[PDB]
Amino acid sequence: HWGYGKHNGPEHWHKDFPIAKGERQSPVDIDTHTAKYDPSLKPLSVSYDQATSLRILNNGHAFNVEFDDSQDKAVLKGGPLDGTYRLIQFHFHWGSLDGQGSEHTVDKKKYAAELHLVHWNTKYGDFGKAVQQPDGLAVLGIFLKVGSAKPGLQKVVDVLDSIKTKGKSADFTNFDPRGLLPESLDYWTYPGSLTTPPLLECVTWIVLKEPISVSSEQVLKFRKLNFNGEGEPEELMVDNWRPAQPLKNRQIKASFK
Ligand SMILES: CCCCCCc1ccc(S(N)(=O)=O)cc1
Ligand code: NA
Ligand code: NA
Ligand SMILES: [Zn+2]
Repeated sequence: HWGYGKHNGPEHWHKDFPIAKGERQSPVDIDTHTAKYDPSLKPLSVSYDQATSLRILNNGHAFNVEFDDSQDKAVLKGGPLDGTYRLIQFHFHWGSLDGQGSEHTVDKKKYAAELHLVHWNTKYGDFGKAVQQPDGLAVLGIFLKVGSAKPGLQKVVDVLDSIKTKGKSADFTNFDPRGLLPESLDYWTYPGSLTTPPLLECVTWIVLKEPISVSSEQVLKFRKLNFNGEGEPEELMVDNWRPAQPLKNRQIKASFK
């Protein structure tokens, strides 16, 4: 099956997922000079006060922090979006070294990691129906740079020892995702896709301009996770990012002047 190694990584995905060569694939390089400020874009409305985290799972590709998406608790609205998108999970992509790891790039700059908060459009009723639509998902992307520690990330870091290998999960209740945001909600937006198989073209991407800082020790602990299952040869979970894809017939819009 698919992965991020030389024999199953991004250059191979198109064989089982031909949409990998589609017209609105993600991630992309954000050329800051040619992104055009759109004064009609609204401020992002991030309403996470009632978020109910449930569990953290090593899925063999990253770790997902999962939320209760049965009801309208944590939602994303505004910005480029029409209607209401419910938070279902977040996860990260990161590198083996601080100089790589993000999926989106900014003027070709790679960040050490990238956080994806995944939301589905409530008009479609369930996540599974949302991923059959071109406006089914909204992913809020946040870059991570290495510097000072992010206090709101430490609870995530300190559970990773308990989900080292593929298929392991742990309770992860009462986690507040507001602690992962930067100060500013200024963003770029464009239409794209999931960045892993099945690579479905359902995503309104909202990528925040301002990175969050995390410490070297925090990202080092991400890199101690394993892609493999328990009892299998150890393969460190690093470099679980897809490179930038062709922009094709798309424009990236900026929320800020
Ligand atoms: C038919 C089931 C599809 C599950 C898709 C799960 C998924 C969610 C978000 C992302 S990402 N990295 O674009 O945020 C990738 C994959
Ligand atoms: Na442009
Ligand atoms: Na419920
Ligand atoms: Zn992702």
